[PDB]
Amino acid sequence: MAAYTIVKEEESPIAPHRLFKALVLERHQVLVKAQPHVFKSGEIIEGDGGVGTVTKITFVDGHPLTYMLHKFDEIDAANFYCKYTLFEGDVLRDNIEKVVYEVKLEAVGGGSKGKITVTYHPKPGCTVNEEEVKIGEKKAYEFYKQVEEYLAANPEVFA
Ligand SMILES: O=S(=O)(O)c1cccc2cccc(Nc3ccccc3)c12
Ligand SMILES: O=S(=O)(O)c1cccc2cccc(Nc3ccccc3)c12
Ligand SMILES: O=S(=O)(O)c1cccc2cccc(Nc3ccccc3)c12
Ligand SMILES: O=S(=O)(O)c1cccc2cccc(Nc3ccccc3)c12
Repeated sequence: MAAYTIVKEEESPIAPHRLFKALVLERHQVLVKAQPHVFKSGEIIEGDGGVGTVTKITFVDGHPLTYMLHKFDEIDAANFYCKYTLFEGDVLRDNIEKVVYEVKLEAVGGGSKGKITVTYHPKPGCTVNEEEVKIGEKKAYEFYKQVEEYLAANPEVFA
């Protein structure tokens, strides 16, 4: 209050159900698949796949960042809908309390329409860097481009 937020709207030739599974439900695992150079493991530490499930993504040894943990706060997996929060790990940078992601997908002929909102939460009475915004939008977005391309040339996967 006030918080920094991106609002993006995208579309890819990939059906929502395949994207929501690769970029949400099994993200922790798909990150170690598209970027084996920068991530060692991604796991669930308690939970199912439902609100309160916590994941852990661990960086490779020669990376500056250390690990991340996210909590699943709202899933409606049928509707392609997720709100999830980066709460812990060396990743955070000092003026931001958490990062809060809200995803909804929808089908669109042969593919997808995502609307994503990423809200950057400063810690008690601090300010949020705008460089981090641009870094957080480039790192998620390339990863999506790697995944898209990948779900594109193997229709089999998550299909
Ligand atoms: O990493 S990605 O292709 O992005 C990927 C994205 C989403 C789901 C995946 C499932 C299996 C293997 C993958 N990759 C992979 C690639 C070559 C060999 C083994 C696995 C998946
Ligand atoms: O927008 S991104 O920054 O990659 C992004 C960031 C965070 C979570 C996302 C979840 C699903 C799809 C995304 N992108 C997307 C791309 C194409 C079509 C629909 C969604 C997500
Ligand atoms: O992209 S950033 O991290 O923002 C970045 C920002 C500024 C300078 C960078 C130099 C090399 C690699 C980067 N990225 C990178 C990240 C992980 C693995 C390898 C390279 C740099
Ligand atoms: O963005 S994510 O989608 O989690 C992501 C996806 C793929 C690779 C990433 C590497 C480093 C940091 C990330 N996140 C991040 C968090 C805050 C600021 C900048 C980057 C990465």
